[PDB]
Amino acid sequence: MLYVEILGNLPEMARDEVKAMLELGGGEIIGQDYLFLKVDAGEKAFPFLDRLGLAHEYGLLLVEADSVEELLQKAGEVEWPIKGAFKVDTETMANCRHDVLDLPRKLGAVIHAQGFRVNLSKPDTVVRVYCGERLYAGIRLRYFDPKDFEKRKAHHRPFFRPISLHPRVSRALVNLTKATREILDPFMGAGGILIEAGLLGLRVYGVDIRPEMVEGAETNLKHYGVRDYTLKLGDATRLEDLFPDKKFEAVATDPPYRKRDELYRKALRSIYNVLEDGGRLAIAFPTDFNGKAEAEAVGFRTLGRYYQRVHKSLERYFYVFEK
Repeated sequence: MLYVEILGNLPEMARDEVKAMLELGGGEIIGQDYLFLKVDAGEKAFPFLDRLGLAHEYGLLLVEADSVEELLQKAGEVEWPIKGAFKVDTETMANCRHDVLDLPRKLGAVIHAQGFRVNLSKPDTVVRVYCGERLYAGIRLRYFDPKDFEKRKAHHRPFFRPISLHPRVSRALVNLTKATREILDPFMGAGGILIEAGLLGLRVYGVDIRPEMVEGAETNLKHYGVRDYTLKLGDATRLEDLFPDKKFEAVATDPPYRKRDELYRKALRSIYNVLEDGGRLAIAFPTDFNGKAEAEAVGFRTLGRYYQRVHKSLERYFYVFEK
């Protein structure tokens, strides 16, 4: 069994991101306790879980219990796969129903008895306990450092434009398409979404109507070590003209905020036409555009819609559509 802890800011989007990666990884979510996800999946899912943008960490789930007593009892029957020295780190979620003070000491005693040593300052293995409705214990396999994403914000790129989504959200949009080979962004701008896609090891395609953006996105893509890119100056409403005999696995994009609605409608039509059957489109639109209705008109099925306020006079939805 595995566990994933998701971020709470966009929690439905985050859970759906995990679902998407687990589908690629042959698993599924079995339970949810506040922002802790109980996951039925194996090592096959690891390379996909490694892609996540809206998760704090994931790991092995070794014990679940309904009391500290039961947690410690069951932990004794587990053969803990500890590497090097360890420590126990408890996560008290907002709905924690259990007295977990000194739990790191107690559980560490149980694990210490199996032949392993505690190092509080520098652990090699971090044993985790989550406390919500129930208690869960296991081993952390990957921590997603917020710092890594903050360092990729727009102002840290060689080509600076203050237009991007948060890198975590850009990454989540790519993942929600379940792309495993490639992705196209037809409104690439400074390249925020294509940067995440490229860091995930995908082949990327980008379009922008502005030569400076086409140049600028390339500078940023090179900066982050993305090499398999194809960037074109052009019209996102004419993708079939742009990429004649190409059907794309997936599309992810943050369009600019022609009349606006006209651009959006024509872009949806054009994206639909160049998408593979079964292909997905992850896309943001301001809330006053009827994105669901307009995408469904061109043939899309709606898989997700997630609300977000941008600032005091702008709200948007993130969408996931399927062809």
